[PDB]
Amino acid sequence: VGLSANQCAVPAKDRVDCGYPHVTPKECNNRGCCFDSRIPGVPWCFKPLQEAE
Ligand SMILES: CC(=O)N[C@H]1[C@@H](O[C@@H]2[C@H](O)[C@@H](O)[C@H](O)O[C@@H]2CO)O[C@H](CO)[C@@H](O)[C@@H]1O
Repeated sequence: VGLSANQCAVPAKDRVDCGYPHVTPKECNNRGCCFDSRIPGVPWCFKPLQEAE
């Protein structure tokens, strides 16, 4: 698995959108991003935490 659980534990308020409305989980995965639909009204597809570039 590429992204770890800890990389995707991003508080809702800090999430940076990596997708767009109605983006699918697979599209999100294919961008190297985190998917979470549990919390409404915040990005469901968001950038992971990782070491900086
Ligand atoms: C209000 C908000 O931040 N919306 C996000 C979020 O949208 C989800 C989903 O993709 C939509 O189809 C649905 O209608 O609303 C969801 C949120 O409740 O996530 C997407 C993807 O990250 C963002 O582009 C939206 O801006």
